[PDB]
Amino acid sequence: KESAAAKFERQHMDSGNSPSSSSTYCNQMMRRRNMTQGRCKPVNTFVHEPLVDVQNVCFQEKVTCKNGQGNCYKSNSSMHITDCRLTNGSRYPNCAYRTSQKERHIIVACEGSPYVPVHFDASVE
Amino acid sequence: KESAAAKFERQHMDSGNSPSSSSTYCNQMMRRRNMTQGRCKPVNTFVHEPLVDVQNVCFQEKVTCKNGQGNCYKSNSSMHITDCRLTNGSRYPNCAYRTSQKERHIIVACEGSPYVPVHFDASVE
Repeated sequence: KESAAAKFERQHMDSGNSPSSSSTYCNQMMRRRNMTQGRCKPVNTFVHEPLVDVQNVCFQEKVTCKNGQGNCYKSNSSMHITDCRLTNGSRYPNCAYRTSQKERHIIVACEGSPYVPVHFDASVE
Repeated sequence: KESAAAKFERQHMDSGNSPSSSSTYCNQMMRRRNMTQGRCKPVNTFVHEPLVDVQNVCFQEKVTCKNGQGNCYKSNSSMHITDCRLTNGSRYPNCAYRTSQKERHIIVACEGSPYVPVHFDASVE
């Protein structure tokens, strides 16, 4: 006989585990996008939104870049993103990464003609 | 020779894929947690926070339940959760699910002594 509380834990609790925690998404993508050729890139963010929506950010709210230099813009809305963080140290070659999918407003630096994104400055919060 | 615009796309863009969309998390957990016996439970949500944090919700904001009846409470903070939803066409016994990780405030119905969660009412979108 399963208690009401017990059923809740079976059906809804999975503390400490998540689709991100066991995902090899960052391992595969950091390698696929050539960020593991010379050295294991320390940190990186992937944006899961249509390209035109990210490009449109260049014409949204103008904010100061993190280091104060350049022209940065913040997205009108939160976007789907994934943070990739090299884990356990070194070992370049083996580039091991912690995958963290989330939703955050992003800030990118834009430049050129057309005025497009050239640098991912940061995710907000 | 790679333009900065192209480098931004290579390093930060991944419009059609993500840790969640390529995750078998729900396919495995829905089965492992007994929600694919007899029929494929259509929708389910897993919470990845420590049990005590979810249990503590029973002492947070008292709200009217959204989908059921009883005594519901909404978490003061957002929590890491995962929505599992049957893909269209999935057919018993092999239940196929779309995995979707995110952060949302949750609403649970509580009862008993100790006063603990017995139902997952909804996530606040």
